[PDB]
Amino acid sequence: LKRPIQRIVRLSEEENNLIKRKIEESFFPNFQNFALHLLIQGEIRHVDYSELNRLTTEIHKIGININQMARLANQFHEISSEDIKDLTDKVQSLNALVQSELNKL
Amino acid sequence: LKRPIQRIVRLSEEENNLIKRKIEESFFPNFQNFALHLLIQGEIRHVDYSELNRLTTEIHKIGININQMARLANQFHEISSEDIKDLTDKVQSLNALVQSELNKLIKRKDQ
Repeated sequence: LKRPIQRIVRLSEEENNLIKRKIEESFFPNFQNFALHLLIQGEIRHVDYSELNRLTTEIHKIGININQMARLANQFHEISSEDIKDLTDKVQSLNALVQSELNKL
Repeated sequence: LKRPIQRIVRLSEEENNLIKRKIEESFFPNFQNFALHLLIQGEIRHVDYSELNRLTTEIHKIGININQMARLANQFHEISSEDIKDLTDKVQSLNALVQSELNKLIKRKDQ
């Protein structure tokens, strides 16, 4: 025999009905030929979001500044109106760093 | 019995050896889980959202710190109640951007 190896795929009733539609929408007449082609041609794709790593790292160091401001405000229980608008500026600068490093992509 | 239907695929030894190498290259343990996904979806895509969640988690942390600050600032009459508002708006205006603009990225990656 040309193909003596037999592999089984087990299916639910709905999964089987999906398979039937895919066969009909395919170029192939029957399951054997549909499945053979797709198992051989289907290529696994790996996808990650490492292109954001540069942006994540620049946000992070803004983070550590805002973080130490917060630790200090909490240990001295004081905050000034100058600290508030200074925060606001750091916030609108994060808004800039985000649109910028994301258009770059 | 969750899966009471079986379909059979016949292979040559060389086609079967090719499929084994593919199953090893995927995140699926065995032929069942590999075929089921590939025959119904038509592709296998392993997506790692790790770096994207590291981004949104950092933005979340900054938001916590800012809220701690704004809240405290309510204890001081010299700090305008409507200048704390102007800091809290710009944090939600940044969350908005981060979320939408990152969905535009997840679409340009699911293609």
